[PDB]
Amino acid sequence: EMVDNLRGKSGQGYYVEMTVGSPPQTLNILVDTGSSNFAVGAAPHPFLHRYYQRQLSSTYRDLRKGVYVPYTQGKWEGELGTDLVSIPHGPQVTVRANIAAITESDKFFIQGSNWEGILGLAYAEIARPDDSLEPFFDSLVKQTHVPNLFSLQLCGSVGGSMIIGGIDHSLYTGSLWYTPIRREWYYEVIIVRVEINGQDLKMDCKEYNYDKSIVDSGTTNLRLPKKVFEAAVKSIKAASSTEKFPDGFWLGEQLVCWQAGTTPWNIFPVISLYLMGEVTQQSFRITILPQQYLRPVEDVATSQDDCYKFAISQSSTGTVMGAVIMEGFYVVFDRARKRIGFAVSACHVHDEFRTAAVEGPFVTLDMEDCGYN
Ligand SMILES: CCNc1cc(C(=O)N[C@@H](Cc2ccccc2)[C@H](O)CN[C@H]2CCCc3ccccc32)cc(N2CCCCS2(=O)=O)c1
Ligand SMILES: CCNc1cc(C(=O)N[C@@H](Cc2ccccc2)[C@H](O)CN[C@H]2CCCc3ccccc32)cc(N2CCCCS2(=O)=O)c1
Repeated sequence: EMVDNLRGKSGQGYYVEMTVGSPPQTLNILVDTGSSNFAVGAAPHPFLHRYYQRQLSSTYRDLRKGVYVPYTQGKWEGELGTDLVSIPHGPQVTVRANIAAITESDKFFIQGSNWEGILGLAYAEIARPDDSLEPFFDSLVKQTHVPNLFSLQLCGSVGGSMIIGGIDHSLYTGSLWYTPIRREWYYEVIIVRVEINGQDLKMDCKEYNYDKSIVDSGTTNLRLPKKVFEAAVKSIKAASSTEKFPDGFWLGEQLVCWQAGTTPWNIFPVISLYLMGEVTQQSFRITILPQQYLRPVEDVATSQDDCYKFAISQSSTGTVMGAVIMEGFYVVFDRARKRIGFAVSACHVHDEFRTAAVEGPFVTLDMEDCGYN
């Protein structure tokens, strides 16, 4: 009954239904493995259809402390408190958890997204104001008998599943491959190799993880360090050279459009990210199709065409494997064993020539550690 409990709109995140307070107030909550605060709109805002009303909850407790959280995109401030929380289409339990009541925000809420709050699923180490503010999933595990693991199946209006406490085999095919969580703050992992169109980018592998690499359902794009981004774009340009696009496209400042139904998928390369394995100098790869990294932009005005935004962009805060990367994979956040699993999802991307894949093992003769720090 947990399958298909996620909804979303492209580029705007995936959300799950939750209740806060007693009697229960229903809100849609964006699932974010790239942060660690649970926060809900708690005052009127132009883009909020509804919000948490603390005065109506008999079980609300004010912690008498403010909190400020900035993201790559957007920021908010609010008041800390605790209340009862449940997940109607998740585990049938109720927990008392920390909740930030958002009272002011800037470029955070998105017009028409259908969500009113955010569930930070990463570790206490990056919670604000500090790591003494226990994250929701930690509270869930402590207070209920739920196993310390969740999995995400994000599918390319969109949908998907969040499975809490276990792995649902009906949601993937083939083998699950695991990469170590290097440090429990973000879900930090290590990329050891990048290929585009089957060709190694041939960088010192530390470059791929400058200054960290993370798996982040709350960020849309694959975000890459400048040096890696520049090399990736050059390689994608070369592979797709039968067509020439404006510089603005590669920078995410312009859409590219084709007459409806004629998108030339085949001229765009597959991208392989090799992730550190559980054994010394072994790795596996996840392979991404252009259907993932060219993100569709829905707009009735443009609808004689299909139009896309380039969903790979540059970062100065490390590599972010965002939603377009996670799409079509079943991703297991195995907190209990400090590892992340990847398998091909039941909604995996494929056409008649190519398919997304998770493959291994691969061996490297180089003994260098690819972690940047
Ligand atoms: C879904 C909305 N789209 C985007 C969202 C974000 C983004 O910052 N995601 C937040 C969650 C969040 C924030 C605001 C609204 C919804 C969710 C996440 O939490 C970051 N994790 C961590 C990532 C590392 C840095 C960081 C710093 C501080 C907190 C968290 C993080 C980055 C994007 N991109 C930037 C803009 C251009 C496209 S992009 O490249 O996809 C696009
Ligand atoms: C019958 C087609 N079969 C496949 C084709 C490709 C693929 O992208 N081929 C690259 C070279 C390349 C890339 C990566 C690794 C080695 C070589 C070439 O650049 C084709 N360009 C185009 C040339 C014109 C015709 C064409 C037709 C169809 C696709 C691409 C092209 C990948 C496939 N698998 C690789 C392993 C992972 C799953 S997969 O991605 O499905 C299966």
